[PDB]
Amino acid sequence: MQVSVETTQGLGRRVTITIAADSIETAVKSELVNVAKKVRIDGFRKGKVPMNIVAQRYGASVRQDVLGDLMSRNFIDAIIKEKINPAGAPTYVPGEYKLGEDFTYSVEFEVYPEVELQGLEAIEVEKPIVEVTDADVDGMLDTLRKQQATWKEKDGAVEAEDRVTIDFTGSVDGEEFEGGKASDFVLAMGQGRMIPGFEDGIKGHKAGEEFTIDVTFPEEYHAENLKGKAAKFAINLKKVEERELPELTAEFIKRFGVEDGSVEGLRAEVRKNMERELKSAIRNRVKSQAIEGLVKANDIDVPAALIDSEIDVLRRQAAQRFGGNEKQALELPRELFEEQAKRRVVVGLLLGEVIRTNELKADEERVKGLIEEMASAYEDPKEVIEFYSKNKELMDNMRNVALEEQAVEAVLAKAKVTEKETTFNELMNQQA
Repeated sequence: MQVSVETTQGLGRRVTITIAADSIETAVKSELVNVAKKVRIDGFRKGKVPMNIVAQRYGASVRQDVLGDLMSRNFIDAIIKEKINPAGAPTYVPGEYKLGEDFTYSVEFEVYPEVELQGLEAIEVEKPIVEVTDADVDGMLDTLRKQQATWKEKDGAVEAEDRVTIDFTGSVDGEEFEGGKASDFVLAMGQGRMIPGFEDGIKGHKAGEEFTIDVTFPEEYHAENLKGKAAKFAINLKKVEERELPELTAEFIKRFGVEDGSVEGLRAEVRKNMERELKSAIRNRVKSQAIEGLVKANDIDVPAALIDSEIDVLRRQAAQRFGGNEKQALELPRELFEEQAKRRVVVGLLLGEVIRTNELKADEERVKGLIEEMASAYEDPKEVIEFYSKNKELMDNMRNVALEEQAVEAVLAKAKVTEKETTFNELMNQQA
């Protein structure tokens, strides 16, 4: 086989190959005899006519599949001896075929890119020293009770968090504006649903009195004819409620999955859950930092085929949530994932060069542990493990998950890892 290579653009390449007329004729002959064996007719052959002539007389129905099998077999040899490593699926491109003659074709593709891991020691990773304190647990419970609370009522103390019903009108300086039309409106203060300052003035009035308050619009208010300007409000206070942290009985505390309605048990529920949250936040804070460092210091050429497939993967994961619409995901506009797609492909090629350099292997003891954490959430962990173990498909993936954590640590190692104390809330900032 005669094989020439060509560099096209960036990672692009074009391998050209030429199969010999006779290599084709031989493959025809073979495919003919196989089809015959598979159909159980090989035995009726008598040799009256040699195999190189039946091929020349009955090879027709076999040609195309043959030529296609040859283009593939030959292309994989070629990139195995030239050591070429295509990224994504190649693209065959045949020239024309002249019956009985040689055949040349091309295969276009992009190769993985060479990676020179830089700045590893320049990357800085801040490791938070946190803990869930009694102060926290207390807060959370307070939140729970507030979540499912009851709107009681009082009279004469519009506190900072009460709910109130009102009628209002706004006067810029002696004029009512486009809005300010309030007919028995309900406002649960403390949530900043109103202009800042607005509800801070109503924090005194009695459950029934009327009064006027001064307020200013933020400078970037959408109403260009109100932003910045000062106004006054005619507030009609006719109701004043007070969220009353309800139930704390078994019917409540065990509603949170705490079998024995013991308050000492709701705390350990909340406690244990918060600590589980924290554990995850930390792993994210550390991991995201390391990875940002890695990506920022190593800009590399990303092959297109790879990016495409990650978009598809991202679109299918999007459909699956979008009520699931198999192959309606191929429909979601490309540029909606393009960016983060190219980002996964990059983090992968980089954490990959990290794996190569350090010749890392999926640590099976870790893989087992991952499988346990995972199984830990079901009624019977043992059966999930017995199931997972026998299925080499879910296993290799769980190896890749372990391998990836390992590739991270091998960056966290060679890196300026500072370290500081901080709150639970600081780490509860898993916004992105």
